[PDB]
Amino acid sequence: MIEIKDKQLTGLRFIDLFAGLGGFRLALESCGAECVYSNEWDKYAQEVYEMNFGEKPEGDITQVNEKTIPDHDILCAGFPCQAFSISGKQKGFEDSRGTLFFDIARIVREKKPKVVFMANVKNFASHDNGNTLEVVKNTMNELDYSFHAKVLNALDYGIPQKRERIYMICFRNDLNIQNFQFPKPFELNTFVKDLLLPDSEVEHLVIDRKDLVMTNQEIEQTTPKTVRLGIVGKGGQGERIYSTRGIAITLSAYGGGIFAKTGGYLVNGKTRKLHPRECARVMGYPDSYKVHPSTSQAYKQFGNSVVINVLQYIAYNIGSSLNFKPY
DNA sequence: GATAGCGCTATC
DNA sequence: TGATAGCGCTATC
Ligand SMILES: Nc1ncnc2c1ncn2[C@@H]1O[C@H](CSCC[C@H](N)C(=O)O)[C@@H](O)[C@H]1O
Repeated sequence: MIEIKDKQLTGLRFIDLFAGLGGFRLALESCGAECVYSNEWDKYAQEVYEMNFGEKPEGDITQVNEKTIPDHDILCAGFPCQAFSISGKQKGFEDSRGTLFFDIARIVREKKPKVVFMANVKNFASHDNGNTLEVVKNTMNELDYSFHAKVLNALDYGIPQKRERIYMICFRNDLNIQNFQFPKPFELNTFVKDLLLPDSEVEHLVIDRKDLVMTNQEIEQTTPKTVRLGIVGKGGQGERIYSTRGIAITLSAYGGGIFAKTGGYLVNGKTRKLHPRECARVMGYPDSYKVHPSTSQAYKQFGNSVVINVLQYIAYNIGSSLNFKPY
């Protein structure tokens, strides 16, 4: 994550729904905002959350009375995406884990925050011929909020990861906000290898399969893109080796393959998956962040989390707009 | 809970 | 296309 000297969000209080690791909290807190409520039902995520913020999020949101939610200016939510990802069986709202957005809708209806900050996967914008995004636009417009939506790639904001996500920002109409903009991308000067840990600490992650087929030459010069070098087995998800000289592929939460949830990388002549901490760095988390003791769970948590840096630039721009109030 | 083969989708 | 990539799915122990 980045350091922020002008706390555009000072004095403002927010809600951390579908918290997970608390990526949103880190981002809004670095801008001066105050977290007044957090919600996350996964036992393990809850443990990491406490392990890093002292508190334990509330259980199943679908069964929490919105009236209960503390007043807040900004509502943060990176709701479930298994139901909309390019990787899943796109059952959208028909999927049990696909209706959570409507829970946000009722939270908003009751609490009417000044801003609604949401995030989901890219395939979300086009899912079901775009009808899914439309339901969210109209549902938000019908609650009387503007709807600013856009897809950004982390590689465009200082983090070497091809993670492309859609960010939805909603302001309450009454407060006429018309200068809000998404962060302009800027050159990527950081690559996978710049974030790796010393070999002595990742020896155990080294994999060595006889079906390893290097199909491409290691790259000398760095690029702001993922560059496949080889493959293992059939080369499906988690069976592809990439260059640490390029950027990292999208981390996943339920992903499989020998290099499950992180992908394979070629480091000093060896083939291995990323270390939970390297994942953290890939997601923009400060090394001071305590990861969960269970690696499988840690990989999962970082897998469906958010890139703090990106979240920061948006959060900063949310404050810039909220603060511009001339006479 | 942890591990890992997959198998289909979207993009251009 | 043909090649690449995905907050995934789920069977097994
Ligand atoms: N009904 C429900 N109540 C609370 N959390 C839920 C939920 N259904 C799904 N979730 C949680 O939704 C989260 C989606 S992942 C969101 C990650 C988050 N922005 C971060 O930075 O970590 C998961 O952690 C999942 O456990």
